[PDB]
Amino acid sequence: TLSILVAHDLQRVIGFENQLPWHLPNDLKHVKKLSTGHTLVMGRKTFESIGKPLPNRRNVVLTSDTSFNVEGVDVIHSIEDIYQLPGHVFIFGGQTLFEEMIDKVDDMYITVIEGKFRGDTFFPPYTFEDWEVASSVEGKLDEKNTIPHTFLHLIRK
Ligand SMILES: NC(=O)c1ccc[n+]([C@@H]2O[C@H](COP(=O)([O-])OP(=O)(O)OC[C@H]3O[C@@H](n4cnc5c(N)ncnc54)[C@H](OP(=O)(O)O)[C@@H]3O)[C@@H](O)[C@H]2O)c1
Ligand SMILES: COc1cc2nc(-c3nccs3)n(-c3ccc4c(N)nc(N)nc4c3)c2cc1OC
Repeated sequence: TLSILVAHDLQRVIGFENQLPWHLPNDLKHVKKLSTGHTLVMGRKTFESIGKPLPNRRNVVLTSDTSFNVEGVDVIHSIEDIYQLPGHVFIFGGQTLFEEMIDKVDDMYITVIEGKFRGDTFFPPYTFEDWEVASSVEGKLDEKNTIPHTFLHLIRK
C-alpha cells in the first residue's frame, strides 16, 4: 500500500519556515502509531527539519544530493524509486513530495487542523468527489492539545 500522511489546516497550510505551524502532540502520536514497523518517504527539507531518523520505522529520504549518506536513513534519488520499496509505504512530506504523489497514492491519512495558521507551504487541493471517507474521528482536546483537529482516512474512489 502507498499512503499519504499529512496534517493540514483549514486552508491546507502544512508548514512555515521548515517547521509545523502548530504544536499538537496528539498528531505526532497518531503518525507514530500508523507508521511503526512501516516505511516513511520524505523530501530532504522535511528530513533536515526533523533532524534525525525516526526509530522503529524505515526512513527513506528523497534528494538529488549524491553525497547524502546518513546513518539510519536510506536514500533515493527518483520518484520512481518509491514504487520499488516493499511493504506499507507512507509519503511523509513535505509540499513537493505531496504535490508529486497525491495523484499516485491509494489513500490518505489526514489530520485536519481546524484553525487558520500562517504558512509558506501547502497541501495540494483535493475534492471529496475523488475520495471516500473511510473514517472521520474528532481529536480529543486537553491541556497539551488545545487546537481542534479531525483524523480523516480517505480512500481514492
Ligand atoms: N504538516 C505536515 O503534514 C508536514 C509534513 C512534512 C513536512 N511539512 C512541511 O513541509 C515543508 C517542506 O516542504 P518542501 O516542499 O519545502 O520540502 P520537502 O518536500 O520536504 O523536500 C524538498 C526536497 O526534496 C527533494 N526532492 C523532492 N522531489 C524530488 C525528486 N523528484 N527527485 C530528487 N529530489 C527530490 C529535493 O531535495 P534536494 O534539494 O536535496 O535535491 C527537494 O529540494 C516544511 O515547512 C515542513 O514543515 C509538513
Ligand atoms: C520526534 O517526533 C516527531 C517529530 C516530528 N517533526 C515533524 C515535522 N513535520 C514538519 C516539520 S518537522 N513531524 C511530522 C512529520 C510528518 C508528518 C506528516 N506527514 N503527517 C502528520 N500528520 N504529521 C507529521 C509530523 C514529526 C513526527 C514525529 O513523530 C512521529
